Amino acid sequence: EVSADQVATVMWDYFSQLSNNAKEAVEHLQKSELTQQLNALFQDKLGEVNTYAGDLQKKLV
Amino acid sequence: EVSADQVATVMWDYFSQLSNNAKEAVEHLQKSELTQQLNALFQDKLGEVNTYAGDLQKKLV
Amino acid sequence: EVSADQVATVMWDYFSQLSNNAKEAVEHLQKSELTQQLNALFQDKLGEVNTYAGDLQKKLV
Amino acid sequence: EVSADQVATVMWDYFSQLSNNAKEAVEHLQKSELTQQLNALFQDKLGEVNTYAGDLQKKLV
Amino acid sequence: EVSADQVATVMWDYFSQLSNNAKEAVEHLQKSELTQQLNALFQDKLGEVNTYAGDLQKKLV
Amino acid sequence: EVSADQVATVMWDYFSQLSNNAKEAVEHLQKSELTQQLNALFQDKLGEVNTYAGDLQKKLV
Amino acid sequence: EVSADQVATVMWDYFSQLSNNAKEAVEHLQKSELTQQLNALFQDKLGEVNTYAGDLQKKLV
Amino acid sequence: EVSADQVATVMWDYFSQLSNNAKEAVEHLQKSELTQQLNALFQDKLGEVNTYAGDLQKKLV
Amino acid sequence: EVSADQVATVMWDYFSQLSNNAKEAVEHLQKSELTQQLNALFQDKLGEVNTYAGDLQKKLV
Amino acid sequence: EVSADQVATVMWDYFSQLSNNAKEAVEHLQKSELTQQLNALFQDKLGEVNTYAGDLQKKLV
Repeated sequence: EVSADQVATVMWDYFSQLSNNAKEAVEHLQKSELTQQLNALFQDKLGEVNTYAGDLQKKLV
Repeated sequence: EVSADQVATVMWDYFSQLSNNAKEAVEHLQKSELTQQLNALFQDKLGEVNTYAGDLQKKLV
Repeated sequence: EVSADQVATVMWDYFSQLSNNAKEAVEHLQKSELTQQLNALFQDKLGEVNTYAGDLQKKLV
Repeated sequence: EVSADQVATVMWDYFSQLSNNAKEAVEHLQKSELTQQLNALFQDKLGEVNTYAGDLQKKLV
Repeated sequence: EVSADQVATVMWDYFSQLSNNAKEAVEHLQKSELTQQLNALFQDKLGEVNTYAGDLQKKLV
Repeated sequence: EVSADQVATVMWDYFSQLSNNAKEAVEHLQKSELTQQLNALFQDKLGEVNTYAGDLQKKLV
Repeated sequence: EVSADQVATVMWDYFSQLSNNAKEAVEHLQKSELTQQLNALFQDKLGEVNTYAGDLQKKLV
Repeated sequence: EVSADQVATVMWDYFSQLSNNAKEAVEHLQKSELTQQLNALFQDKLGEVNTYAGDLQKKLV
Repeated sequence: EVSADQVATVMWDYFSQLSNNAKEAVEHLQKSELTQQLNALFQDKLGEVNTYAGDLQKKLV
Repeated sequence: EVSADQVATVMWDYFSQLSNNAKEAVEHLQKSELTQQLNALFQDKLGEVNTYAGDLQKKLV
């Protein structure tokens, strides 16, 4: 049992009442009740975005 | 059992009341009730996006 | 058992009340009830997008 | 058992109340009830898109 | 049992009443009731973003 | 056991998924599910009304 | 056991998913689920009304 | 046991998911779930009303 | 046991998820769940009203 | 046991999730949950009212 991964995650303008953003994540529900109402109204974000990356991932052996 | 992956994930303007963004993610539900209402209304984002990447992934042996 | 993949995932303007964005993801439901209503109304995003990538994936042996 | 794939996935303007975007993804449902209503109304996105890629995938032995 | 991963996570404009942003995260619910109302209204953030990264991840053997 | 009533019922612009408009009305439900969606949309009725009644009810002995 | 009533009921612009408009009305529910969504949207009725009644009720002995 | 009443009921612009508009009305619920969402939106009724009644009720012996 | 009443009820712009508008009304609930959301939004009624009544009630012996 | 009352009830702009508008009204609840959200928003009614009544009640012997 071994795990060595080059995991890269990017999330812009993300909306999720339930999520799992990491490995071996567990979300057990039993007889529960959730609800969302009028979330994120009248939003004006990320007018301009500039990113400079040489390269996301590498592997040299 | 070995795992060595070059996983790259990008999500822009993502909407999901339920998701799993990482490996071995578990979401067990039992007799539960969820609901979404009028989420993300009147939004104006990401007017302009610029990205510069040399290359996403590599593997040299 | 070995896994070494060059997985690249891109999602722009994604909408999914239920999804699995990573490997070995499990979503078990039992007698549950979900619902979505009027989500993502009046949206104006990603007016302009520019991307520069040398190359997504490589493999040198 | 070995897996080494150059998987590349791109999704623009994606809509799916249920999906599986990664390998070995499992979505088990039992006596559940889902529903979607008036999702993604009045949207104006991706006015212009420009992409520059040298090449998506490669394999040198 | 060994784990050595180059995990990188970025989340801009994230909204999630329930989430798991780290590995082996557990969220057990039993006969509970949650709810969200009019969260994040009239927001104007991230007018301009500039990022400079040489490269996200590396691995030299 | 006797019943002699002067009953008059008027219903204009009435909306009711479940109702009982007459005496000794019985409506038994068991493990049943009902739903109403997007009913009576875009209606324009009863623009003008003119009613002439001498009198609704009387009782002379 | 006797009943002789001068009953008059008027309902204009009435909205009720569950109602009882007559005597000895019974509405029994058991493990049942009901729901109403987006009903009576965009309506314009009863612009003008003119009613002429001598009198609603009387009782002469 | 006798009943002789001069009952008059007027309801204009009435909204009630659960009601009882007549005598000896019974509404029994057991493990039942009800809900109302986005009902009676964008309405414009009863612009002008003109009522002429000699008198509602009387009793002469 | 006798009942002879001059009962007059007027309800303009009435909102009530649960009500009892008539005598001997019974509303029994057991392990039941009710909810109301976004009801009666954007309404404009009863702009002008003109009522002419000689008198509501009388009793002559 | 006798009852002969001159009862007159007027309710303009009435809001009540739970009410009893008639005599001997019973409303029994057991392990039940009720809720009201965002009801009667953006309303404009009863702009002008003109009522002419000779007199509400009388009693002549």
